[PDB]
Amino acid sequence: KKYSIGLAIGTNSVGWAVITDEYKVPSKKFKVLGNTDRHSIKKNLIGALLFDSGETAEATRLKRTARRRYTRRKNRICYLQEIFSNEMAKVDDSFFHRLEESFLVEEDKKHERHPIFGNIVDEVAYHEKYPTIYHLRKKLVDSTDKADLRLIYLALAHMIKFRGHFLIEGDLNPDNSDVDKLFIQLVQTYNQLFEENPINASGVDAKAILSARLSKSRRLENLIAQLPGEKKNGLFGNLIALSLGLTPNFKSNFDLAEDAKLQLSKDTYDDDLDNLLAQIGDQYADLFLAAKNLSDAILLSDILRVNTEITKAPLSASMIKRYDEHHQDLTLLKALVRQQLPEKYKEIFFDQSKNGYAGYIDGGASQEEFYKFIKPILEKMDGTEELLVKLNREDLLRKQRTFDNGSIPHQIHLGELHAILRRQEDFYPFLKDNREKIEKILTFRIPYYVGPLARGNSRFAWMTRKSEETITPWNFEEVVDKGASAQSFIERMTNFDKNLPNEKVLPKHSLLYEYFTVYNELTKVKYVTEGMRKPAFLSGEQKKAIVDLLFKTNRKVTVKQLKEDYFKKIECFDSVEISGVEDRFNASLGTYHDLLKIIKDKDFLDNEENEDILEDIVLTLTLFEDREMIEERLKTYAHLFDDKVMKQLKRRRYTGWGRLSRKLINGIRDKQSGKTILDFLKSDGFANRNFMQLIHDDSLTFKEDIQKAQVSGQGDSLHEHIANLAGSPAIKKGILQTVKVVDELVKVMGRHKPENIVIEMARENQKNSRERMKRIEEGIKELGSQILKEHPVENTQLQNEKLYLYYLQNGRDMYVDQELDINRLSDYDVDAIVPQSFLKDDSIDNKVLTRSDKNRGKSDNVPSEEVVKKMKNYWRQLLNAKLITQRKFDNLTKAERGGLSELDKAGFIKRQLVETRQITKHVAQILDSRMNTKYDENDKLIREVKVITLKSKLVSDFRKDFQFYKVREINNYHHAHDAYLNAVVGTALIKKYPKLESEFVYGDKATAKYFFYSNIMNFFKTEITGEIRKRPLIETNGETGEIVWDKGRDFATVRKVLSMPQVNIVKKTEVQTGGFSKESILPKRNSDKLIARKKDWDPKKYGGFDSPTVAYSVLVVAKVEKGKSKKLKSVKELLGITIMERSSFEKNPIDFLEAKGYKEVKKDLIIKLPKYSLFELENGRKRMLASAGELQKGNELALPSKYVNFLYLASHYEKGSPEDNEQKQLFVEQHKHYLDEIIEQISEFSKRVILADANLDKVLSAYNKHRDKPIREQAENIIHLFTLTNLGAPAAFKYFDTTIDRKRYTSTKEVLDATLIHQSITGLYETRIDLSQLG
RNA sequence: GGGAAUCCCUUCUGCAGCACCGUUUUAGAGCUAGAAAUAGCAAGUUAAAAUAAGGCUAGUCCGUUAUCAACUUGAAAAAGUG
DNA sequence: CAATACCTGGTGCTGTAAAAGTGATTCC
DNA sequence: CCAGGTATTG
Ligand SMILES: [K+]
Ligand SMILES: [K+]
Ligand SMILES: [K+]
Ligand SMILES: [K+]
Ligand SMILES: [K+]
Ligand SMILES: [K+]
Ligand SMILES: [K+]
Ligand SMILES: [K+]
Ligand SMILES: [K+]
Ligand SMILES: [K+]
Ligand SMILES: [K+]
Ligand SMILES: [Mg+2]
Ligand SMILES: [Mg+2]
Repeated sequence: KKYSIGLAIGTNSVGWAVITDEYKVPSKKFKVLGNTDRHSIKKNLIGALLFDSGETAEATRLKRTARRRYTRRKNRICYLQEIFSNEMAKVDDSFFHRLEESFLVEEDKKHERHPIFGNIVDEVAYHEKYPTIYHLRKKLVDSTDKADLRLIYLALAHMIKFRGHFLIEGDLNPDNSDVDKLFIQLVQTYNQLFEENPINASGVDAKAILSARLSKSRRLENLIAQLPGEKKNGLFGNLIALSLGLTPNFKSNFDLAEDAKLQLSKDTYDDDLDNLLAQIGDQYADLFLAAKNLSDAILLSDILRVNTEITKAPLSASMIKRYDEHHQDLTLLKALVRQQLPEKYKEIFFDQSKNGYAGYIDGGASQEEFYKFIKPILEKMDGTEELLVKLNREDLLRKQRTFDNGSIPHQIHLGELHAILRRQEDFYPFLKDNREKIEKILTFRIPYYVGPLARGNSRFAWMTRKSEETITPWNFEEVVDKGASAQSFIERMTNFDKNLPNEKVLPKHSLLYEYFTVYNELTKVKYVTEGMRKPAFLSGEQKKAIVDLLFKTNRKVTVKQLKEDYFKKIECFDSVEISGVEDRFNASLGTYHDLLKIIKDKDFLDNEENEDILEDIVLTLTLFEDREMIEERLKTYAHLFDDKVMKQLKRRRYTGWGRLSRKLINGIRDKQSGKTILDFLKSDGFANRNFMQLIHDDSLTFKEDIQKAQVSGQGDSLHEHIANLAGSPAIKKGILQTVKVVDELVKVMGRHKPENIVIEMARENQKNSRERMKRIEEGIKELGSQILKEHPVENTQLQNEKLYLYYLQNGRDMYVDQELDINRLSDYDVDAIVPQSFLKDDSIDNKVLTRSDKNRGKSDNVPSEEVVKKMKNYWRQLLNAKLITQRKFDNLTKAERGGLSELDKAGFIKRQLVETRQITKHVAQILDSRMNTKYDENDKLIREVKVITLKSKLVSDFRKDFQFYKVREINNYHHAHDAYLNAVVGTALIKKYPKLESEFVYGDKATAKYFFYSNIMNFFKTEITGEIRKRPLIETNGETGEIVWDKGRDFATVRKVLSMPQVNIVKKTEVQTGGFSKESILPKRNSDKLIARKKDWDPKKYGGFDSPTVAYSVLVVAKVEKGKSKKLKSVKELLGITIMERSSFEKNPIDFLEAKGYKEVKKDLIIKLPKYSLFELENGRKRMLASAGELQKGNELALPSKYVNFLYLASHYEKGSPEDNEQKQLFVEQHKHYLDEIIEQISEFSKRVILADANLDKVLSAYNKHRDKPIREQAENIIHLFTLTNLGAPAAFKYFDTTIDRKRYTSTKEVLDATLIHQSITGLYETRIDLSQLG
């Protein structure tokens, strides 16, 4: 008995099928367990497992980190209250107690209900004097009087609890506050560098212009307009643009060779400026640094909108300015509405349901919704011009706690906190003693490289302590080992050397590593001249001279420099042919030039005695990112460099690690030669062996020592191994389910292993609109275009492909240097850069928007050479703006290098057929290592089971060429059918061409391969089309003579298999996990559905949650008290155990159920019912458990194959010859009556199992309404109709314009007397429990 | 076919640190005419506390990912059953 | 108890290594 | 999104 298995691995399904020698699917009698009449059942060995998507860890992590931040914020407040404890007890022994219970109702409060002062007169007086906390904050900063300790605490606590971001290092307001003074100093520096061309900045109000609430470009234009004879693209204009945050290009300003775009926000600016300063001189550095200072001032003026010389609390002053203008404008608006529109006053100022001022303050209306609601009202009335200006500036009737307050740095809150402490420490000695303590409470951050401050009970922590004691913000440096913690943070993420698994890899920017990379590449360079007989390698002396003369003097070494600066200058060659490198060398000594600029001692870098020191420096600059820790580690070399050099070394940092260790590169030595790997790379006679040759040479000891160095740790389990793979967790869930399906199928076949296992993995193509808008915004900003000014776009609109391409191309044609019209996109074309006939790629990375695809050139290749000559520079602009990627740019410019060759097209077709994805190889490896476990006489693996991997295109083309069409919406059988067709096609393919095993089975001329792989699947066809020819009906193997395909009997077999109505569709039952309930904190309500947010917070007084998630239902057979007499009555019902209740219920099910009300619980009759638990009722009607009180549809509609194929062809689902198109069209019109037959089949099914009378009546009326509609559109909407009958949760669907709402099964009473069905993973093994025999 | 280093890119995964809102109950004395529903007006911007119930291991830690038919034997781990 | 219509926490930033999709140089 | 919970109206 021989058989094969076909598998279709998906993100929500695993289709499976068993086939025999004749491509038939067996059928078996399987035993049925339980308490029903049926002892066994007939099963076809084909089916599909269904399961909810496996989720990533991201949402769990985000909630975990947020939980920590809430705990630590509370701890900050606890620290501050602990500092205030004694003196506050002297002042008010219950102040902190009243704060703690502020949330409680007056009934539940143990102290007076007014928090601050404990009586109503003082509380009202306080609010009258300080209507916002910012009034109190500014008063405490400015005043010299002794203040109430409670108000001091409230100000300090408010600053500490909401302390602001930490994006800026160091201290703030260092005379970089004034915009006028820094603009004047920028003019001073510019006029100093350009005496002949000075700027008259007199009368220019730099403060109001630059700090205006306007866009960056508008303010740039406004300032430049105040400077006659200066243009915005000039040098001073570009400096102002850099200060405003734009991306100016200083290339044209200095007649520079290539671009020097500068952005003060980019990570590369520190280098991007120095690089520019290397070309035009270091006397322009003062100018760019003055512009940077101006940028800091403008950023601060965005937040502080008040003069900083009248108060030391400019933030609180700005909030008070918000409050005062809110008050003034509200009084004016009330008066205006009273006078002009008196009927609208109640709706605006009293209706919380409306988005007026009432909904803005009391309702759920946001500032944006309030502005949208009141803008037409202000436009309708008179005297609203200033209010309208404030509205369109987003600065009308503002609150103080708003969404944009994220701009506020923590240094500003710190400045006010420090000022209050300086004020009040003169009266309270404990404030003087604890001033720095409180400041540390606000400023302290747990470093990202330290992680949770755990003590052996967090699987996420890595921190190590210097002493065993509680960590506080004040003892962190003493208790926490920051060096070891940060080193562990990196070393727990980095790989070891795979050749020497106990050795750490080098820093990627290490000098030794870059030497290795350069010599490895350079050792395979060859050159020829005239008198030479053949190309020769470079000798050790030649490579040493090239390194010293070229690589150590240029950051990049081009081939031109190699031919001219070495072969001409040294070897006196006028002509030389180079191989092994193209255009320029890939490897380079970048760190060497970085350190050469920093330390300015070439002899220090070239001295080998300093190698260790330099390696350690680069390690310190790579291993750490905190500048203080870098300085602490570079301390040990302070004697070797000037303090200026030490500071410049501090500022330099690197990221990333190499893939080889120092011991491998320059440590281990060959036994007989005594030379390291790097020694052989520098000089290896005339062989010039590279790294791969060195470690694989049997005449050297490198290979032997690498073999000896290998180890193998603890073997992962199957689940662990699958989890460690690289890929989406969703596909990993399918992979593990696939392995369990294979194990059960093998057990079904009597532990006999299959001949083949054919796997096919679905292409994984699956907020995102936010990423699209971020790309377009940054690309347009880098580009300097005003396309977003002229054409504003909502992020959602970018989901349209043509509009997204339009913005990515800056509103221009990609093939013609013309503007596109945004209202003409329907008339334009989306073109594939490489044609879809070669590369089936429909992503934005292979698509462009053009007026007409004809303008690309010839359709058989890439864009023509003419188009590339026209558009290459515009493409490079788009590439630098990241509006197109590097691969997209290279595919566009491919015509420069010869376009598509015949080898490229052959490779494209091979890629379309042969699967090369790494995750699919890992799945094949897993199955192969589980099936094949024995070795032969030569100690080589015996491959009893061939693991074949196919791409989806093979079976897809097989279905479309032999009319085995699929329609996904009909049912779930197509997953199983795909697995079957995979097994058939895969086995037949390797039977016909056994030499293909290397390509398709796991384990160890261009026109010819193009033709061969284009016609690889022709052996299935009988007639193949000026090349029309026939094939035998019987296809056999050429050498063995074995039959592989009988075109007269095997197609009928495939058709019979797809026609079988019994297919084992199994929905994976799963306990529900995750959030306890909806997160919405609802208002109080007289409902038992509300859930307390805290133990003592009665939701009838405080509100809370509702809508909890049922982890799993439980069948309870017991008795409950009834009536006022509490008489016991027998019941059988479903109790949903929520996620929150699960732990308590499982700890003691009997006591849990008795608490719920049940008495005398039959403990052994408790049935655990997870979601999707399957029940069968009458006439084969099945239901699945959706929760404790709702059901899902549990049946599949096995629509016959003739109707499925008719629906495919009639609906134009997905062509071929026009004669074949005519035959299919004639078939559709000759079988038009299939529409009524399909509707009748849906009706019989629905009346038998769906039981939705109203929806079925609406559907029948809708079908009988649109019978004069075209056949194609009727078929397309019949496709929609199957939502009524689909397995699973009910959903709404549209038939033409008629909308059918979902009929829900809002009761689980009937399943309590039905038959519960427990299914194995394949559904072949069943246990059926008659629940009517319970109770 | 499988694999390695480098160059130019892109994406996915995992982890850590942090900010701004939102919501919720309470506090911010509403007034006048009414015996009452109600009418006329005044007012509104702020704060406290919670932000999974909670847990023991008591840490400035942990609490939403992964994994799960049934039955037999087991505390579980598991294996076994057609 | 059924049927109907509403509801559903969100945004921004910093740091990090790794596999893997794809183009290229050199090799096992 | 999807699809289970909830109150309102029957
Ligand atoms: K889930
Ligand atoms: K009380
Ligand atoms: K001007
Ligand atoms: K609101
Ligand atoms: K190159
Ligand atoms: K670093
Ligand atoms: K020194
Ligand atoms: K789960
Ligand atoms: K109130
Ligand atoms: K199951
Ligand atoms: K990341
Ligand atoms: Mg908590
Ligand atoms: Mg808030």
